[PDB]
Amino acid sequence: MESLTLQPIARVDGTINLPGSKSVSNRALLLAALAHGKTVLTNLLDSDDVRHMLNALTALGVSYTLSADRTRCEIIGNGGPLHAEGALELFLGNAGTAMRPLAAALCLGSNDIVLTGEPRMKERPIGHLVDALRLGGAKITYLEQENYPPLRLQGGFTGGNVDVDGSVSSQFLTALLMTAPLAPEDTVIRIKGDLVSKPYIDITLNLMKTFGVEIENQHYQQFVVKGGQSYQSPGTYLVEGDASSASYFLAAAAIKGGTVKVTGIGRNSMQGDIRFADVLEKMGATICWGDDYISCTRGELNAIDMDMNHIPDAAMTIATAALFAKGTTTLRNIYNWRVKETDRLFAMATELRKVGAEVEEGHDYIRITPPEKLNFAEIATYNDHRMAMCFSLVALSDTPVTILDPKCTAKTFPDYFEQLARISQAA
Ligand SMILES: C[C@](O[C@@H]1CC(C(=O)O)=C[C@@H](OP(=O)(O)O)[C@H]1O)(C(=O)O)P(=O)(O)O
Repeated sequence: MESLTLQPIARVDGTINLPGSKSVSNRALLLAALAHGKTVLTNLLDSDDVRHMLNALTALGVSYTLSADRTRCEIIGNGGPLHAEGALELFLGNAGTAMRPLAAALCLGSNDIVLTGEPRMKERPIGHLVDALRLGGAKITYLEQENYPPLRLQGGFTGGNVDVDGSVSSQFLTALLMTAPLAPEDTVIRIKGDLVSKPYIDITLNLMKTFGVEIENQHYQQFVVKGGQSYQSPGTYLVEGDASSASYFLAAAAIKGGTVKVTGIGRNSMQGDIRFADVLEKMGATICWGDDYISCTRGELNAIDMDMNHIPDAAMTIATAALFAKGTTTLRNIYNWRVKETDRLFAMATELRKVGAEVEEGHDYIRITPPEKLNFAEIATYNDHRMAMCFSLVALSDTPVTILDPKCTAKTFPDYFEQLARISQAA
């Protein structure tokens, strides 16, 4: 087992040029592949999630070229639905933002392809999306456990009246939204009940409009999509820096700054995780908003009790930042923490307790009572990039912390530790 030990960081201060948004990157890649024309993505994220998406596009016959730092990508649009026959296997590694969207997109036409990935991918639910796709005409077969990948897609999604459960993941709706415009018939996507991670739907809609497609959003309860559309290359597209990745650095400043400025995202960003800054502000930190930056300056840190359903990922960062806040922090309505890279509620509670916190792992919430002082712990990361990044913040104290499998950050942020070190100051 590989590990990285972070020595206590006395102060953080500096500027970080954010890696590209993983959410935006994979949506842009898929739309670029389906679109007509050449799309040039800039500030594209170079991480495992994107590499796996790129690998899948290659397997699907899409042509593209990458710059040296793999942040600039020129994609030759397919000019319509990707075609894949022969019941071949499409390996998506561990990119859920590839698996979900492609599961839907490859249901267009008369394909026959099997989607799978690393063993862990088979543990992320996709049943709600399959249910919706089938209502739209798609022929889908679970090759292993019902409601999970691998899936054998045999086309048939034509559109029509489609219900979709949006209570476990916004990604199923996202996948349906990107695929539907290309279906031959108009589609009416009806959300069964609650819709979690709503901000991600806005990212999806934003990307779709950029690629030439708009739909009718009826208060996020139903989405009317006209079929027979085509995605069009927007020419050059700038990928916003990753707001989720930015949370770690902004939190670092709220805890041990100094002022940390992240560039690549600003007040105009489409990502819901920029709202993470509001939480730090509510906790006592100072936030500065720029056109292409967000900065956080140390103030004080006070515990908060909030519904974090709008920023599920960035919320994990608040969970460890809570170790440094005064009082008990409660993060509510984060049930789907349980169905991601690992069960994050279980994982976060387990590791937080290891560094000294008293933690109540609620079914869909977490209450964190910080200790008077943190203690050393060899943090288990559960093959989850965010566990590694969240716990790196434990080093912003008097105790060092050992992070197991530090390379797991590569899913979305390969250079995480060097970047953290960049803003880590001894004086
Ligand atoms: C889970 C994860 O990131 C997810 C990416 C995502 C998207 O549409 O881009 C929506 C969210 O999922 P949900 O809350 O709607 O299910 C994020 O949590 C991803 O791609 O795995 P990450 O947190 O591991 O980066």
